Parts: sequence; structure tokens; C-alpha cells
Amino acid sequence: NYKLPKLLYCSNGGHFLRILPDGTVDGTRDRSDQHIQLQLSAESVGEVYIKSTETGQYLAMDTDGLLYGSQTPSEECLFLERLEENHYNTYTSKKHAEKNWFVGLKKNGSCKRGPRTHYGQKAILFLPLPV
Ligand SMILES: [Cl-]
Repeated sequence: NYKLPKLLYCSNGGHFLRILPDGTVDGTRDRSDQHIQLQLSAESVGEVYIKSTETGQYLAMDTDGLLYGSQTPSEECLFLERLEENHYNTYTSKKHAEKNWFVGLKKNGSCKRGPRTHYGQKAILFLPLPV
């Protein structure tokens, strides 16, 4: 469910998804970071917003597949959450779903842009953890 905030842990490099105050999105290995606590909320069934509890910014994906933090919950902020094996989830941009653009992190912690993601990568698998 979606009551409590979560960390989204990425198996690829072992990073928690992070939305920085300047709107940059990346990953960090630092479990104590203030900007990795995310409040997921559901829209329609299987659609979620992913919001920084610290800054209130929403996870968003731009027209080049780059993740960024959005002040407002625009249509670029809706993601399709799908449960995969081992309780890992994927998050697909709803706006770009027909191209299968996933939320993803590289092994160095940088965003893996939507067009470079693909089913099967560790980059796109996120395990929700309690804060
Ligand atoms: Cl990339």
C-alpha cells in the first residue's frame, strides 16, 4: 500500500532514488540522505505519483527520457507501477509508455534516460523499502 513513505532501491548499483532540491534526479548509496524518502500515491489503478517528502517535488520524465523533479503534479509525473519478480517494481512513464521508457539508474548513480532503458536491465528494477 501507499500510506508510509518508501525508499526505492535500485539493484543496478545499489542506489536509492533521490530527488534533489534543484530538481536533479539521481541515485545515492547513502541510506541516510534526506532526499530519498518518497511518498507514493495512487491515481488510477497501477498509476502512481512519486513525491519527495522533503521538498514536495514530484518525480517526472522529460521529452528526452530524463528524470527531473517537478514542482507540480503534471502529466509528466504519472508512472505505471508494475510488480516484477522478487518484489522489485518497474515504473514506466505514462506519457511515454508506448515507447516503454522506464525510470532507471545507472551503476554510477546517474539517471538512465528512458530511451536507453529496456525490460531486463537491473537499472529499471526498484525495491520499495521502509524509511
Ligand atoms: Cl543515459
